[PDB]
Amino acid sequence: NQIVSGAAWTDTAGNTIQAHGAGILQVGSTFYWFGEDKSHNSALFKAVSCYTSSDLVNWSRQNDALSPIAGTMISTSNVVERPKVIFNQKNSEYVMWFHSDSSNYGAAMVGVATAKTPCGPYTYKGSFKPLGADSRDESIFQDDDSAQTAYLLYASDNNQNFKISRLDANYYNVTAQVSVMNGATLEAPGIVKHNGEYFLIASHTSGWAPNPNKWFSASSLAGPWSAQQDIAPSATRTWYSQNAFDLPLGSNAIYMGDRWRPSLLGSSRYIWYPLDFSSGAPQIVHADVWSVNVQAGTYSVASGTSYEAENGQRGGSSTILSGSGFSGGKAVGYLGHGGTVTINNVQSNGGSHWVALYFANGDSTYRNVTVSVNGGPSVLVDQPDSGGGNVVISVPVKLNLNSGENSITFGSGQSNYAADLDKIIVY
Ligand SMILES: *[C@@H]1O[C@H](CO)[C@@H](O[C@@H]2O[C@H](CO)[C@@H](O)[C@H](O)[C@H]2NC(C)=O)[C@H](O)[C@H]1NC(C)=O
Ligand SMILES: *[C@@H]1O[C@H](CO)[C@@H](O)[C@H](O)[C@H]1NC(C)=O
Ligand SMILES: *[C@@H]1O[C@H](CO)[C@@H](O)[C@H](O)[C@H]1NC(C)=O
Ligand SMILES: OC[C@H]1O[C@@H](O)[C@H](O)[C@@H](O)[C@H]1O
Ligand SMILES: OC[C@H]1O[C@H](O)[C@H](O)[C@@H](O)[C@H]1O
Ligand SMILES: [Ca+2]
Repeated sequence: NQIVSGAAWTDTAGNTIQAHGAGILQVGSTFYWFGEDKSHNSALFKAVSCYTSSDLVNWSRQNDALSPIAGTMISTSNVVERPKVIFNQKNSEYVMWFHSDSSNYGAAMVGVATAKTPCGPYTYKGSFKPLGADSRDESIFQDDDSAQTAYLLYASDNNQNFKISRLDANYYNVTAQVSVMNGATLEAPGIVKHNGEYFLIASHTSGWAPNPNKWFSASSLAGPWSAQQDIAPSATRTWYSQNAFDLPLGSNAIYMGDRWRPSLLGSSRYIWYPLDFSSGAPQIVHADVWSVNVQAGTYSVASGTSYEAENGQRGGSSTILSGSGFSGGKAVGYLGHGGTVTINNVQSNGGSHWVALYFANGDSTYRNVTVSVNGGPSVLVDQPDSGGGNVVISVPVKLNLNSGENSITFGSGQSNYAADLDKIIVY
């Protein structure tokens, strides 16, 4: 089973996974994924969900880890974001931290809850401002010293100043500032310790819109920290995502991000990629389809076959576009609204296959494209805004192919313009 960024992910019961703003905890060889339940299409608090898996693909929904409490700061009128859980060895206790806020983000607190088992349910113990100052986007990092010292990483002072501060021995309170990046406008933080060095991954502040996420490193959490560098090509806006959790994996890591859909928040998707450290620093591997070997601490990227859209057969009013951002320097434009392209001679062993559509969409809103395989009934594929007419991203579609040769037609029947199609990759 494969990790396929941007698809609609469902749990073992077949229900949409609702765990945005991910926090991960490993117990044994089980991964616990905590997140925000947005099934109600709202930024206000419904639950902190809890899912488990052995392989980072096949997730079983457990009891919710945190439920709202009326008349408190975790009421259903309030905001609970970006939950994180670490285990406290001294107390044999799981401690959850989260961003605790009002609906207009004017309160800027953390909240804390505890449990004796990983999915809890957890008992909320209150919300507070760390050292009396704002905390909005946050994460928690647990170091590998004998004391397992933990730290809050947080956007402070109306998001302008990024802070790292040490937690007490219970992981209940922030008690000393460790470093601050004044004017850094960083949010969505996480830290992975790799080769003895601390690596901070963070986004800048653009609300729900994605932006180029950055890495910084230091030999001490007190700094000095290096200046920001990109984890992905800047035009792609972190391949249309925002950092949520950075999970170590052998000699590398896994980038776990959210693709926020602010007009329909429960349909926000999950963008998980290998975070390769072979250059000495974290770089996203743009892997449409990949898997993890947990015991070996490795990842494997699926190989596919590319087909350029411009080499297909156009029908109707579609055109050939030229641009440096496209594979082959070309793409097919004016798709939909009477224009089609058919990609022929797609060889396959048949059955269900992931097919990545590489496209550009310069609008600020989603487009979509109809897809028919071998003349079968049409499906509709969402095409998010890509960041520019010359900026290509990819979305996955799990198509049923025939054993042998296949033809795939794009854009038939739809009155709206689809995105511009650069190529497809058949896995
Ligand atoms: C497929 O994409 C089209 C746009 O290419 C969507 O049509 C837009 O729908 C919104 C409503 O969310 C309207 O406000 C816009 O005026 C429409 N734009 C155009 C150009 O028609 C359509 O909703 C998408 N289909 C699905 C199922 O999401
Ligand atoms: C998915 O997880 C469930 C629960 O542990 C397990 O019973 C099932 O076999 C898993 N599916 C696959 C394909 O391994
Ligand atoms: C948390 O630590 C700060 C800094 O020492 C202190 O001012 C505050 O009173 C502490 N909070 C609690 C609940 O002990
Ligand atoms: O207005 C519709 C047009 O939008 C452009 O962004 C696109 O490059 C064209 O191929 C066509 O779809
Ligand atoms: O404010 C809306 C939204 O803004 C950013 O995307 C933050 O990283 C999210 O956690 C959320 O707070
Ligand atoms: Ca192309």
